[PDB]
Amino acid sequence: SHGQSCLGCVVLVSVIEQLAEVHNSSVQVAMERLCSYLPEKLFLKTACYFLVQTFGSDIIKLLDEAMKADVVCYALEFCKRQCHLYPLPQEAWESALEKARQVLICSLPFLTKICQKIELSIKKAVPFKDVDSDKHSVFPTLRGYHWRGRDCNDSDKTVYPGRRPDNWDIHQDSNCNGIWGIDPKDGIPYEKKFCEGSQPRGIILLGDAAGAHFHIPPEWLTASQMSVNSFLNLPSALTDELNWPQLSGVTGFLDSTSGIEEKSIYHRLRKRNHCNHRDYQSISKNGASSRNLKNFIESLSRNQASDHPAIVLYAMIGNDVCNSKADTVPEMTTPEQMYANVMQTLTHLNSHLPNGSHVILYGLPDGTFLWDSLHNRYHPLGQLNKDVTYAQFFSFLRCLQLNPCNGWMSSNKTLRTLTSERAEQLSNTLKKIATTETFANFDLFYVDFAFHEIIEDWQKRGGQPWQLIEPVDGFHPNEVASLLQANRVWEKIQLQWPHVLGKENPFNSQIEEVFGDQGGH
Ligand SMILES: CCCCCCCCCCCCCC(=O)OC[C@H](CO)OC(=O)CCCCCCCCCCCCC
Ligand SMILES: *[C@@H]1O[C@H](CO)[C@@H](O)[C@H](O)[C@H]1NC(C)=O
Ligand SMILES: *[C@@H]1O[C@H](CO)[C@@H](O)[C@H](O)[C@H]1NC(C)=O
Ligand SMILES: [Ca+2]
Ligand SMILES: [Ca+2]
Ligand SMILES: [Ca+2]
Repeated sequence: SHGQSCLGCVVLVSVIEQLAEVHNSSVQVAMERLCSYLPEKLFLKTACYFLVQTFGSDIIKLLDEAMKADVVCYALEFCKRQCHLYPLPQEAWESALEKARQVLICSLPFLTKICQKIELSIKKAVPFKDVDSDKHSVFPTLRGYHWRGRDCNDSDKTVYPGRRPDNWDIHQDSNCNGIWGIDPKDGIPYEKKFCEGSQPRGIILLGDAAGAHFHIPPEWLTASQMSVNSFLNLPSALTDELNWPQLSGVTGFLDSTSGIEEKSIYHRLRKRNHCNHRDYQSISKNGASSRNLKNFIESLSRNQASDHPAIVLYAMIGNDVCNSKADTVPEMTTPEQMYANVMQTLTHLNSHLPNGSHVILYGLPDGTFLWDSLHNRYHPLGQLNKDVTYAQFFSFLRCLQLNPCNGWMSSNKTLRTLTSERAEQLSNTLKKIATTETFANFDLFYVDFAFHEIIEDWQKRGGQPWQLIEPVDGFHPNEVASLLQANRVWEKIQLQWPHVLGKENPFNSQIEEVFGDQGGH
């Protein structure tokens, strides 16, 4: 727990220092300026002012002595001994620390219960706001409709996206796809006329942080461009666990910020058959791996008897080789364990998916890409003064036991190579499972990651490989990379296994004519 506290202190004190530098101001003014940028929502501004009240005068004192954020946070004891973010020799650290010494909430009784209620729903990966308990929400975050189709009736547990339509939806839109009622000419229900025989299916992601599109905007950490507008998305991002599933390559339903034209798998499936409107679920968690998926897979919502079938993407693309343990190789999953873990998941899916479903296993990428692309580039926190490379950033995180992938985010080339060998072996295990293992309620397919193909296509497009990686964590594929990978999966399945995606619905135009945007998302 010291790790996060240390990292959080070092980030905050770094922004304060750089805001002072950028604006040529006192530290007092820089702290007031940061608080002025933060929204009131989620008590962020008030928390900022509380911190300034509590620690402001000590921060002023130490930053005035020209100590950097890492030293300050040890001195204030947010960090406990020594992890260097900024380049400074050991001798200079011992100097500064002796001089520093020389120079120098859910316990609220009315919050405890709601805090536990929120921690629980997050741990179970189910929406906190869900009156009828069908796991679909009217609220966007806290596992709400950013993560799955919005509930059109939160007072009816039999109304939710992906349901087979009750009574062809004559009187209610029971599956939230915006199609319901009867044609006045022939009295035929629109959902019957427009969706019967079209074989609707949902998209379900079983994913990790990359699949849920973990993303810390570098705008939150770069003083030179910071403003009130930088942090408007901070409350919702925090209550989404710093994930942005609504923009992900598999389950995204908002229009891309990036400016590439590639669309999510959900968007493509909705476009192929508009009856699939709102039928997405991101069953994804930061840190998810083949080993621990069983701890939250029960949050998936698909009633075997009453729901349309689904396409399920199994996308554990790294945490079976990526971990934060100093001796990192012993915690990497073995091929034999991977086989046992995946078979357990598939056996579980078989008894919880409607017949006619499809499961796609994703291979693991080769992540040596991370070090090679980034190690000599400057991290957002090092860009002002050109003093924190990604190598220094990775080393700092490793010292804090917070590096999310010690095997690849490492200056040790032999270890980077070993990690890639293991990832390939695990991908080959997934491949073999898809080729040889059969289940009653779904068929099973393998698609490799093949980031070399994505990097090549990106290079043809005029891009550089470093532009495919989240700038703040230096680890996850960013929104562009995620959409490029989803496009590759879509095309490959379209070419080899077109039945997985179904046919285009010939009534799509008539659906749009009668129902417009089908209620939106
Ligand atoms: C581009 C494709 C080819 C190369 C890709 C390389 C392999 C990618 C594997 C991603 C697999 C997802 C693993 C995961 O869930 O992540 C898990 C970890 C934790 O277990 O996620 C994290 O928590 C990352 C945290 C890193 C810390 C960064 C600190 C940023 C400063 C904090 C400021 C925030 C203030 C609100
Ligand atoms: C939602 O379902 C309930 C039935 O439990 C019904 O009373 C209510 O009218 C429904 N809402 C809409 C908009 O149909
Ligand atoms: C680099 O990684 C390999 C593989 O784990 C290990 O044997 C070696 O000791 C590491 N080198 C250093 C300098 O730590
Ligand atoms: Ca409902
Ligand atoms: Ca609900
Ligand atoms: Ca409907």
